Amino acid sequence: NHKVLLIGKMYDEIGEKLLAEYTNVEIIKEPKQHQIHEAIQDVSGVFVRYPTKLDAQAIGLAKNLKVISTSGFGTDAIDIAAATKRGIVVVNNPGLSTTAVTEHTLSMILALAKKLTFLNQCVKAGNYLIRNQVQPIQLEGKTLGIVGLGMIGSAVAKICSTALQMRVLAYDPYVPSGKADTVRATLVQDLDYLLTESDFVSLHPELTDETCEMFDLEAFKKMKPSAFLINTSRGKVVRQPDLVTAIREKLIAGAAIDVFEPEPPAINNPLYEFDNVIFSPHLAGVTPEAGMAAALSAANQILQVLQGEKPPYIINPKVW
Amino acid sequence: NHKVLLIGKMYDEIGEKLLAEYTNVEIIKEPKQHQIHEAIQDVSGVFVRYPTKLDAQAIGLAKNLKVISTSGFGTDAIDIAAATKRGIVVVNNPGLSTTAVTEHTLSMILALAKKLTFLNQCVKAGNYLIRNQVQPIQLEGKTLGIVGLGMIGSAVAKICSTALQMRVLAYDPYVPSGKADTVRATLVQDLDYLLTESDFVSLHPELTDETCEMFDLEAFKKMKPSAFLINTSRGKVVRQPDLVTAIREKLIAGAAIDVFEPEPPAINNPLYEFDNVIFSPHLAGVTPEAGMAAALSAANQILQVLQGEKPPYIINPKVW
Ligand SMILES: NC(=O)c1ccc[n+]([C@@H]2O[C@H](COP(=O)([O-])OP(=O)(O)OC[C@H]3O[C@@H](n4cnc5c(N)ncnc54)[C@H](O)[C@@H]3O)[C@@H](O)[C@H]2O)c1
Ligand SMILES: NC(=O)c1ccc[n+]([C@@H]2O[C@H](COP(=O)([O-])OP(=O)(O)OC[C@H]3O[C@@H](n4cnc5c(N)ncnc54)[C@H](O)[C@@H]3O)[C@@H](O)[C@H]2O)c1
Repeated sequence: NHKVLLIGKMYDEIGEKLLAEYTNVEIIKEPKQHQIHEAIQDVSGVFVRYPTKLDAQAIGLAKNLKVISTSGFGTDAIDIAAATKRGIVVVNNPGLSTTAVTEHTLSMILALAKKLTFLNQCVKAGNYLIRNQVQPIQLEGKTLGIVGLGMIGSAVAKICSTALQMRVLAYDPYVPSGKADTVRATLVQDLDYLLTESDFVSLHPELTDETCEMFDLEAFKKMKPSAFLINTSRGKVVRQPDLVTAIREKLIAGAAIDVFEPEPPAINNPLYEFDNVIFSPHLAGVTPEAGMAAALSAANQILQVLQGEKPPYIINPKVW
Repeated sequence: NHKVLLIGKMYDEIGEKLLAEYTNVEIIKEPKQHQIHEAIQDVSGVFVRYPTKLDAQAIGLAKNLKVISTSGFGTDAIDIAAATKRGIVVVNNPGLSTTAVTEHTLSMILALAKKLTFLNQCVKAGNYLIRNQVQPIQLEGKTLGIVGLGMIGSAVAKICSTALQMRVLAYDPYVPSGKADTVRATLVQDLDYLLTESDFVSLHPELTDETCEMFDLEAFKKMKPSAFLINTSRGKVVRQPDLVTAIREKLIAGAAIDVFEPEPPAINNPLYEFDNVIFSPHLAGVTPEAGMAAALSAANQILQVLQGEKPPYIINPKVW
């Protein structure tokens, strides 16, 4: 008897089939606003594919709505205030993609070190002789600076220190030094030391008021001119105009970016111009395996709310 | 009193400085044939930067020449027959870049799995919404097929099986099964099984009559349509027209190529057209660290011959 609207497909169809066994499911892909308005009127649950926005108008039209689930961690595209006003439960699906982001981070570190995209373009252009001018970087013995020694930061640190034989430094004010020792990294309390020491800086912190735009022009100035920045965390950790300046003025050597501010990025983003910046469209956490886990978690939590059971990942717990 | 000619720079200047302390060194970069002819007339030793060719004419003009050293393993660009006729020692510099090629191989496996070059182009073109159509591959649990369980094959196997938690199969007729167990791989005697099982096939064999063009159309037909080929070994291991067919006809999903046949490749190579084939210009073994080791080895062996000491890596030992 309950109806559920998926605003965008889940990252794996198993969550859609789980929902369809217990509710009447409708899926709308890259919808126009009027389609959201018509399809949401009588549904009891809503799923939102990141980074699609769910606004106050649509929530106000959703007369029967009891639960909203995002596809992953981020809830910035949901008008949570409007949902909370109406007593609607908002749920996210976090921490299900550690392995996916760890692998993606490694791919980006290696791609920057081996100058992958540049050398590929040179060969295809007939310039095999570029090998007389540029050489890859050997990762062994170089220093990797990890900002945020959490689930993904620790996993990346462990692979880079042991398999790749890098020297790993980690900055994270909320962790004991023993947590870095576990993954054969060294914890450092001075972010400046991490910046001046690192040949690769990879960002993995939680986004907070403290980490918001912590990577600004002053940070890039302290980094080695030869160093690379990798960001798979959140776009707001980096102040985008300063990264543009830093790349253009050669304060750093390059960057690999999976996350943007804003999300989605505009089509004229000034970073696109630079051949030493490489991009993925917020996919580090979206392998099929991570997608299946997130889709099951989203489907489960919707069904839980509809049956009056408290789900694990409520974002606005005061409505419960 | 001895003069030495470097036909191309070494991969690190330390070898040039070592030579200049004991001999009179001249360096010519991307030289025309007439420059080789003039500079080689009176030199006692010659260094050749891969893949530059040293032909019978130049050797015949080199009246005082006693030793020729390549920059790395490959000697196919040297007219060894002509050198041997004149009693000239030919030396290569092999096995000094295991870590460099291992890292490069990993970079290419990860770049193919994460669809790096394609997703980068999509974002820069304003197509962030490609994330609704393509997803990265999670390496954990996938099968890597290694052809050739030597120094580089073993090192790659070990990282992929342990750090990346892949299932690793290895084909190598000259190795005991215990050598695969050491790196948490399984040795397989049926190359067909490796082909049908593997999601990634990475080539690391010695080039022999047996491995020459072992990766031909029949091999690609047996591979999974979803699988990727990585080749950092030698270009002649793959029959290039068949790889073109295999890519065009979607017998396999993509490839990453560091080595070519012929070397250097022509500017109209038919593989360049395909966006799912990525290239590096024979640089997997050429980091600064590998380059310094090879340059010291080349400089040492030249000086050894000039002082009548047998060098370790003679390619034509019957002249000694
Ligand atoms: N690109 C994607 O698809 C994707 C997927 C999953 C997670 N993420 C993001 O990646 C990042 C890491 O994820 P996680 O699961 O490891 O989170 P986590 O909660 O396990 O760890 C985050 C770390 O950030 C640390 N931190 C907090 N403040 C800090 C500060 N001022 N300086 C340095 N570190 C600080 C915390 O102490 C914690 O250890 C998060 O921003 C997460 O939202 C991105
Ligand atoms: N791209 C570069 O810059 C670069 C640099 C160094 C080496 N290489 C090449 O990489 C490859 C691996 O180098 P390595 O140092 O590990 O060599 P290696 O001699 O240590 O191992 C080569 C392996 O090939 C195996 N092999 C022989 N015949 C085989 C067959 N029919 N099928 C499967 N395996 C077979 C041998 O048994 C051996 O174990 C070689 O071709 C080498 O010349 C390339």
